[PDB]
Amino acid sequence: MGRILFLTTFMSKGNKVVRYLESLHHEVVICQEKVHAQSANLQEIDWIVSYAYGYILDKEIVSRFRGRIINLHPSLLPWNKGRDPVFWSVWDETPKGVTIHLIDEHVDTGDILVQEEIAFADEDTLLDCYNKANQAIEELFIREWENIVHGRIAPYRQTAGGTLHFKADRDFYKNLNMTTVRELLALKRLCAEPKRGEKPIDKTFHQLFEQQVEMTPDHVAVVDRGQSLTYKQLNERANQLAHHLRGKGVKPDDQVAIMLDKSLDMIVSILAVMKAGGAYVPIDPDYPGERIAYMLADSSAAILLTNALHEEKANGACDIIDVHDPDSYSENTNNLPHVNRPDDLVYVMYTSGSTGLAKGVMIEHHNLVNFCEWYRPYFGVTPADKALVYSSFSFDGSALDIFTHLLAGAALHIVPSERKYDLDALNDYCNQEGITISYLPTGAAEQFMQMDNQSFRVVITGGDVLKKIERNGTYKLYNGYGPTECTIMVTMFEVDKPYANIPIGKPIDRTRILILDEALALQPIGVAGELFIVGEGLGRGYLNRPELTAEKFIVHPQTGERMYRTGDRARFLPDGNIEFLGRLDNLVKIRGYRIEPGEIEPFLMNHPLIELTTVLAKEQADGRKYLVGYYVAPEEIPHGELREWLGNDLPDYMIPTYFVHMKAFPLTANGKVDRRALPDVQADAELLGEDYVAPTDELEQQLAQVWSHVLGIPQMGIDDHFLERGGDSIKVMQLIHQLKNIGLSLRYDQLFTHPTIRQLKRLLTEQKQVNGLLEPLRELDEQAEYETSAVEKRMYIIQQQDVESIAYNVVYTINFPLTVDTEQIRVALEQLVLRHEGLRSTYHMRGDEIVKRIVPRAELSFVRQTGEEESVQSLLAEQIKPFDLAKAPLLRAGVIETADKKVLWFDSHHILLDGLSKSILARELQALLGQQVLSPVEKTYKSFARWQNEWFASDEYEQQIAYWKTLLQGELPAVQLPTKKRPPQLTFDGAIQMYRVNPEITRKLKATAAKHDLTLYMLMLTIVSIWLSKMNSDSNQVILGTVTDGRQHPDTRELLGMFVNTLPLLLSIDHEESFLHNLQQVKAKLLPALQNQYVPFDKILEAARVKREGNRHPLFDVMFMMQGAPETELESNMHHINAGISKFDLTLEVLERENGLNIVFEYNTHLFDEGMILRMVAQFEHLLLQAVHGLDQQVKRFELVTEDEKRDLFLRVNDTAKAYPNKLIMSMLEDWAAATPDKTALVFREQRVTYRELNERVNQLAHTLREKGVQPDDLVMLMAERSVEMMVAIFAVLKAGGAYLPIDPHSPAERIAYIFADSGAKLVLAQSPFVEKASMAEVVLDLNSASSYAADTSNPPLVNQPGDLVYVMYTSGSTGKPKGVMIEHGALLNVLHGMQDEYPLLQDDAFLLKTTYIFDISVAEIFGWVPGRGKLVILEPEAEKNPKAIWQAVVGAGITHINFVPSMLIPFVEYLEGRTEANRLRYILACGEAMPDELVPKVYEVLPEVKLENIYGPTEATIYASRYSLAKGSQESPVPIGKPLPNYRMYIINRHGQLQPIGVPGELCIAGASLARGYLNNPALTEEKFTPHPLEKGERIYRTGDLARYREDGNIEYLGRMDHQVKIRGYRIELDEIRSKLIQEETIQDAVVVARNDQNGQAYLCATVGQLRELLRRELPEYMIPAHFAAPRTELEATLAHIWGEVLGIERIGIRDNFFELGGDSIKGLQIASRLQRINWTMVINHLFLYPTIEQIAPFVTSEQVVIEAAAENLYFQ
Ligand SMILES: *P(=O)(=O)O[C]C([C])([C])[C]([O])C(=O)[N][C][C]C(=O)[N][C][C][N]C(=O)[C]([N][C]=O)[C]([C])[C]
Ligand SMILES: *P(=O)(O)OCC(C)(C)[C@@H](O)C(=O)NCCC(=O)NCCNC(=O)CN
Ligand SMILES: [Mn+2]
Repeated sequence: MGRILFLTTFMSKGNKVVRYLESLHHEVVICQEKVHAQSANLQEIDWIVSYAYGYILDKEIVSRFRGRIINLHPSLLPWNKGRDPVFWSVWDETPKGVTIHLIDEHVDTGDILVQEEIAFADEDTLLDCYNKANQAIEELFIREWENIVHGRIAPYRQTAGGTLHFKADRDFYKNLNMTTVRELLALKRLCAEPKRGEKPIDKTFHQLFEQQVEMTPDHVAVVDRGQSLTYKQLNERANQLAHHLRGKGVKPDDQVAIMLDKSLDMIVSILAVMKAGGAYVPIDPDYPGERIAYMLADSSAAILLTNALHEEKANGACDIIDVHDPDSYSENTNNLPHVNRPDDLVYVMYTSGSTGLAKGVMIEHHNLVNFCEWYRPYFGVTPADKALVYSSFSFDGSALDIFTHLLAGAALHIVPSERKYDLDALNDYCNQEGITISYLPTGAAEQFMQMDNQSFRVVITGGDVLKKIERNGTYKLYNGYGPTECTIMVTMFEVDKPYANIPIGKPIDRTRILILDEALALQPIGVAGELFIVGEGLGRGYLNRPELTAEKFIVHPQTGERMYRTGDRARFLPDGNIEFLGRLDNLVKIRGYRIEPGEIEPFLMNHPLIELTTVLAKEQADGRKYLVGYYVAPEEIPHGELREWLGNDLPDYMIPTYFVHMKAFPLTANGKVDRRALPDVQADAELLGEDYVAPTDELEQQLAQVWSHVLGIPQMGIDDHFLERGGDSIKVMQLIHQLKNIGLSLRYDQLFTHPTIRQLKRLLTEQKQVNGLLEPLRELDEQAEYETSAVEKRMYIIQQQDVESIAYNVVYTINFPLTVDTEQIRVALEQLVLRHEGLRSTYHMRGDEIVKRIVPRAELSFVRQTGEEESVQSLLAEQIKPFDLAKAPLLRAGVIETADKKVLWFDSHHILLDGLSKSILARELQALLGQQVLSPVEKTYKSFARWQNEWFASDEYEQQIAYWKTLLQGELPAVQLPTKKRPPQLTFDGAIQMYRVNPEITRKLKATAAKHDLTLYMLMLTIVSIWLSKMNSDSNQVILGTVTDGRQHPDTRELLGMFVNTLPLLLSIDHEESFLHNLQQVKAKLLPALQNQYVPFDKILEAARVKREGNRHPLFDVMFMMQGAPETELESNMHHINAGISKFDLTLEVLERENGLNIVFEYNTHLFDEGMILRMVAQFEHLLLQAVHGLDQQVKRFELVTEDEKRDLFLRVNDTAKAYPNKLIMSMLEDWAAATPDKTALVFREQRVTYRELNERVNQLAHTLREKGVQPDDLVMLMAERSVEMMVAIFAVLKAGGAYLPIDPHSPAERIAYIFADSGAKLVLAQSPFVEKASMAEVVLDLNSASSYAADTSNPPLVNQPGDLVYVMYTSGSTGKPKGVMIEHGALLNVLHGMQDEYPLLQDDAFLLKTTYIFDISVAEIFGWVPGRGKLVILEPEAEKNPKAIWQAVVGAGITHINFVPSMLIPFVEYLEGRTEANRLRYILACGEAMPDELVPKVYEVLPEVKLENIYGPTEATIYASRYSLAKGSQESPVPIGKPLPNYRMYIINRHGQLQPIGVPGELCIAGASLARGYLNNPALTEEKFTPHPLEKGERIYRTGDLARYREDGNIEYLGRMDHQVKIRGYRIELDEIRSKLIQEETIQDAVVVARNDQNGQAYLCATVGQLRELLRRELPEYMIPAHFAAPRTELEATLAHIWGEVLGIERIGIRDNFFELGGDSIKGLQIASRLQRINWTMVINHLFLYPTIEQIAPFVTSEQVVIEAAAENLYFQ
């Protein structure tokens, strides 16, 4: 051992590594600060271990301790060196691992000592990756430190490569810590920089225009009125005016104004200014003369291009150049010399309508060129197109209208104001001129979609929010987005389908869009933020407004990129598109809620009568705002109709107050909807709506005020619906309590039946005011010890089973900015300690009574630590330590400070912190952190315990206990979730998965619930119940637990304590009824339970007398909780932490956050894994969406499996197609014989038959059979034992044309007569001893008489097609008389070809004929040698029962393929153990029954080099269907039947015909090529069993009647027949599991495991009885025990027997009696241990679950050694 200097800056001081070093007995000196070269911490040090050291060691230290400085870097070096390594391992897609290396004089460039490869998942968050990485580096240390310190590890140098990263290189990706890996990479692809851009723009516009004028000189360029201009005519006239302009003084970047109207001269003037060198400044001639003067002066334009009509509007302010004066045009018609550069200004357009007078946005040439060069190839603009110059030339819409199409050879058509506003006449012009492409603003576009157009192929829109996609035309609709500051548009979207929010699209050429937060950091995909524009569209800025330009055009502080601040909110969608979410300022507050009014219009337009809609948010002088819904419809729509229409998907405040009908929306002069021309509502006054009905009496007013107080709404109406206007379950109780003060008693259920004030009055009008309904909580007087509540006693008892358990520790974190004072937070928390007695309460035990003791003051543990992002979790994990309930405060806190945040953490116990208590702690801490004063508390928890303990003596309490005792009487339901194998003892290890319901779906969920008089909890509980039922094999009843607030007295809603109560919920799902029906059923069962919600759970269990198993939890195993929305802002930024704990098998908590729902899936990791839960989360989402849209659909019609799961099943199971030769088997033999005539084909006894000899004898009997009247699909029955004649018969039947029907010769005549009839067959090819056995049925031949053969040895002609019958195998199945399965040739061929592909029988191979030919397996032996041209060794009759003989055949005949039904393989392997003969055997193909798991090793030990295979298949799928290859080193838990064969498909379906997902059981169904034609002469049965199904798209499926389940591997597991299913108390019983467990003991070799119906037709499993139960007590659950198959020895056991008999109540207790079998509860163990402690016998309550008997726990209860003598025994006074 030696001294180690542990260097850590961001990790803990007592990490797992330091402790492992201290266990190996090292002295670990820990230094967290910078060490100096000659410090004391450096003396007498033998090793230096570093872990997250945030300093650099001096070069002397590195050299002085060279080879002795070890670092722990959580990265696979050389990759991701430096800082934040795990994140950069994911973002840069580098290899993943951990490295223990040596420290040099640089950053992580040392010789690697040991290195492991970690693996991160796609569904893992970055935080999960941090945790996984930190563990690996700590385990790698524990695993290799001894090899390192002892020099057993040779350092190898770092390989070439790697990345190096520094601190603050991550400041842009800070909001991405809770994002999954695949999502992180998706954002990277979607937002990263490409490859140094495309190509730089090296051209101006006039340059490219002059190149197009040379390409299409004589094409029409512009068309105004009836006259036209060609490209060359336009170019030359512009060139003429440009020579005039340039000579007049136009220089680059100069601003020349144009005040012309839409004409041919406007296009000439625009190109003239450009060719001269300037930028055109469009001034609309109709603008106010002041606006005109402003632009001219702001633009500092010396030259104005106008005419004589608009001349005087300049007031002599510029050099007027008349565009009609000929002297203004020169004689030079040639292209001017170029004086411009791509960075030169091209135009300046003024934008206004808001703050400021008007700002001049300046655009450059490279900006426009980049747009025009993207426009042409994107829309396929050709010289054949015609475009419309629609927008005013003062708006960038005209830039698109003019410049984009000019660069493509198209023709511009000028639009006079005569048609710009008559859009019927515009459609005329377009249709009669062939206008193919144009840009129409949103409002004008939505009013052009009604016109009937045939000319347009592409119509682009944008400007406002597009809602309408239905149009009377054949043109494509495109939606664009872009500010004027960038060029025209930056994103485009093709509207392909209806959308609620039509995306604005994807960025264009050389343009990138980022969604950033307030700190200018990258938001994750789907998270909203401000849109930022990067690329070649961004212009210079604003004219003479440098402040606003620096404000909106910012260079990013981190990415170093110029970006434009849009001020618009948007989010990226997963497809790569962006969607506009509104302006970051245009949110109004309604009823106290900030909303976007544009989120309402889409729902209103979905009304079948509304075509156009617009929602405005006007206000009154009082200040409050109201929403007005303007709509265009054929006629007016009733107000209540629009209110109801929106009530299906929207909340009350998002429903507009008033609606206004319009015939046509007024449009501004630029194609937008004139919002300020929309009629203002007359009744703005104060009209609380047309729905407002004022209270008409004193009670309606009294109720309306109480409703106002509880709901927060002013002036309620007598028709307002409680649940529709914010009503919650908590608010219902608040209404009830506020009514008790009035004197009126209302029941919880009566509110849901009277949800308006109108109805409530009728309920309460006859009541009389009764005083005393609400009695104050009496403040207890001072005592030494106080009373504890029922929950506090429970929680105490829980923490006593494992005194070191953290399963009920409550850990929350809040991330504060670094500007918060850490000590201020601690001071506030120390104020919260004295403010609440719970934070100073301790719990002790007085005899057998748990009591509370209040302490006047307690000191808080406030640990300050420094850490990094990838270490915060690790630091916090080492701080969750067990709590001693006798010590206060029961809360520990601390602040972890990083370089970007201060993370406050606090850890409490459930005994004090519950749901509401957390919300009060939030609000109070937030108020204290704001230095706000708090009114001192008024009540205390210790008083509520007194009141409630007295209520337990009331009559109401007994009334409620009786409810639960009858509710949970009788056999309760059993919810068998598709879990992993349940561990014997209960485990609490867990993880969490999270599912987010978006705000849109959340809104539809709540609106749906309120509309049908339900709460969101009721609606969620129903979906959860259906979800559980569909996993419990579509059970009709389900059971689960829930949690209530538990605040009985209304005075306890401000206290800090444990109030919540756990309730058992027994609900029912009717799959034959609708979702709406089931919703009411759940409520009809929830409300009675909430009426008896104040009985403690332990008493409910006792009233129900619930049996205690060990694999499951008491009454339920799945828990569903729900929390409301956060009350404060601190509560919304609190984060609950799971320490890897799952109190139940599965817990679902719904949390309302961010206007959506965060659903947590806490699960036991021993029962579910990462993949399983992910499947269940997607199934819940699938059911939720199906339900919220299928309110009236039957629940059976909701499918649990998902489409992704269906595709996954297909590949892993049912992708089995293979092309197989259609040559029949009877031909194959005759072909083989012709080529190998003298090769061995059959071997019987010691005689051999060759292919030629076989074939020839076959041919003879065939020629005989042919003239006997044998044609295709004829049946001739066989009566023969194993011989060569049976083989000749079969093949001859097939050559003649018929099908062969094997009948056992030794079958009773009763049977034969049956098949003789059912088949209706005539020929009976029988052997000599059985010719008369046919009783001369019809024509009976003799296979042994040569008369029944013929002379012709030539191959009979082919007379069969691949669809003809080849054989008919009767079934004689259970509960049935023999039925004839008809198998065709191509069916048999497929199995033979597929089995050969798997187990090929080649020429040098052989099969053994040992299966009786009345079983289909024999067919695989009869024909399995033909494909590969092998041979068949016919075993002697009745030798299948002699393993001696079977073995001999394998040895002497070199057999490779053999079939063995299980139970006949065991006698075979019991013979081969004491044997050593050589073998050629290759495959043991097993089928017929389930393979015992013990058989697999038994086989591979007597026959190594063999390949054991388990194969399954019903007779109706020819022979086989699925197979599973077993391996030597394997221990399959049920031994699966496997995956289907080639061209086979297997489906597991439920009782309603739906594909079951993995784990969920159902009926196995076969489909594919090798299916039976049907049952012979039983078309009834053929219809019930061979049914068409949508899975096979009308093709048939065979219902096997076998229960089966899919496996994560994909292999199907056999679960038995659907009938003959054994269930104890609703749980399925697998008799093999109990047999397997009853066999591994040497004493037992014979294991009988079966069920007997007993007493009232009830069933019970039958097979040392209590010892046998003990052997099965472990491993097996108490529903799987066979119902049918006093001696204390030391003082301790006598003492234990006495104490047990008192607590358990069993007068007679034995040392071998099971605690839980005698009534052992968790309550009992505490009593037993406490009575033992009082007599100095220390016993652990946990031990009672591991050692449940007296003698088993006897050596574990220790004595408390007492000291009898004192230090002072004799005293002498002096
Ligand atoms: P209605 O809306 O149909 O009401 C149904 C309920 C859910 C029964 C309602 O009445 C109710 O009681 N809501 C509050 C229940 C509650 O307290 N939920 C949170 C419970 N969880 C905890 O107390 C702990 N862990 C996580 O929350 C705690 C340590 C924070
Ligand atoms: P014992 O074998 O441990 O069981 C008997 C008890 C009644 C003591 C035990 O089952 C019990 O306490 N059940 C109720 C506790 C419970 O289900 N949840 C705890 C309450 N807190 C939460 O559920 C999380 N918010
Ligand atoms: Mn490092």
